[PDB]
Amino acid sequence: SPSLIAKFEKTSKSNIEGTIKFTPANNGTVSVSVDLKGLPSDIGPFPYHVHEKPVPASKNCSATENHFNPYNGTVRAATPAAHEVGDLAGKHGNIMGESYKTEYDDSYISLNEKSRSYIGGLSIVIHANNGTRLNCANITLLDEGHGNANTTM
Repeated sequence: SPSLIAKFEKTSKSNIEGTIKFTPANNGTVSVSVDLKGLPSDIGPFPYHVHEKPVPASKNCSATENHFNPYNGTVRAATPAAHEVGDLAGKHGNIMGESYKTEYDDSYISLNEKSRSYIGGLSIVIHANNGTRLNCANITLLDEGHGNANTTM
């Protein structure tokens, strides 16, 4: 299953830029690497989630609809597995600060296209602490080249 990436860009709407990368890991989990700057810290900390629809060409973060929650889960929970699949921040911590870099494994999202919990083609939205949507990015393929006879450049 191929690696994915969400690339955040700076616009008049938001100074948030950087990447969230998804790579398949050892324990049948997905390794998530967050590298962001330009955050408006004073209205944080910043919840972030996989949302159910793509970011349209307009860059309207509202158009991504709700959290990707195919397995009906809870907002706050005792165990990470009880959180919504797309609820990255709930399981792993909100983004904090003006710059934020972190790495963790998520056991719930999937890189396998044939999987229900597949997050390819969806979106990530970063929210202010009050829920306001600040910036968003589509989750797209990282590597250019695939197949068992191919290499990637």
